[PDB]
Amino acid sequence: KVFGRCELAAAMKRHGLDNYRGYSLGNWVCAAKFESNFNTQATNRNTDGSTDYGILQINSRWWCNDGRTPGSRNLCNIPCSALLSSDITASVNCAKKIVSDGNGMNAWVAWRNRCKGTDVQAWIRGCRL
Ligand SMILES: [Cl-]
Ligand SMILES: [Cl-]
Ligand code: NA
Repeated sequence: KVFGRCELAAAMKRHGLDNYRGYSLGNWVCAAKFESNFNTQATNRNTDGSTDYGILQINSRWWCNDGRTPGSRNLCNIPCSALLSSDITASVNCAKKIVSDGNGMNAWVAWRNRCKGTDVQAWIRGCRL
């Protein structure tokens, strides 16, 4: 599923991400835009052989199991394929664990390089939330 911008904002807000660990909703929408272009089915292979999955490009080296990332952890205790669902619940719950682990949203390279320090509220402007 490819989300619209306000559709995704509303879904993330209903799943408790607005101001989760101090990150306003616009940060999450911005990250999803540049990580996956709002496409829940996005995958991308990394140099180390791990793969990023879903709307927030969660990495199989640490967070989910794809059966082909040797020596990897599965800290969200989910198959990576669950992160590609049109239901974002699994991706959101896993993201909540990532953002709480110490480094905040700096875990998302695209957020660090394209959202951090910008006017992220623009990403929810005009949305009925
Ligand atoms: Cl915001
Ligand atoms: Cl980047
Ligand atoms: Na959803």
